[PDB]
Amino acid sequence: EFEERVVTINRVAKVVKGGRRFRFTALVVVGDKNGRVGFGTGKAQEVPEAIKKAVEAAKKDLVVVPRVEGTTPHTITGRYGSGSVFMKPAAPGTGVIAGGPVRAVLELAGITDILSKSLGSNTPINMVRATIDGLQNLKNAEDVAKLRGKTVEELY
RNA sequence: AUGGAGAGUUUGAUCCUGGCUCAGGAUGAACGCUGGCGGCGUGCCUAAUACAUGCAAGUCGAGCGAACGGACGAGAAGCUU
Repeated sequence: EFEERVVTINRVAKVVKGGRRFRFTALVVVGDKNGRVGFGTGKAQEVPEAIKKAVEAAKKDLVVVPRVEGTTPHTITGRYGSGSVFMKPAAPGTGVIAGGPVRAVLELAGITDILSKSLGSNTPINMVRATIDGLQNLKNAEDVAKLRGKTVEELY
């Protein structure tokens, strides 16, 4: 189930010699609670198509987040442009404490044991990019030991 | 490594950069208005300004002179026994 989360409504006014438009764009985050997470937007007007074309746009790319279960396996961060996020793994019995673009990809993957020091910008585009571009750069233990050519259980 | 999200703010409309502002805590707090009872702490932060009065360091006859009062036998009676 491609779990939806909206960010905002919008209005854009292109002042010309004539008249300005009433485009109502948006941007959403679409995860699945499995470690296969996307996000999407669209220059739309319809609040359904603000979801629908963007849910279609998020289903242009669901990124593969490797999840050693129970939390996010490492103490990680994010990076895009002028913004950057941060995640520290923690206990399960906490209650998730994060924000708007830093909680979004973190809650639609079912992990719930993390931190959030959302550094960088306040523009949610490159923020939720950094929430995604950091998270896509995650790696597990078993594939890297395959990639390095050691064994999996040799790493502790 | 038990924590680390914030809210706005330069346009006709964006990104950056920037300070600024509030959301949250506390105070020997104090003030406007309010005010049940206990169980509890704290109590001139200013003038180390000036002070009436009370008033706050004494000690021991088992040191020994004194001297006083003075119980203490305490006469004859001062005969008002």
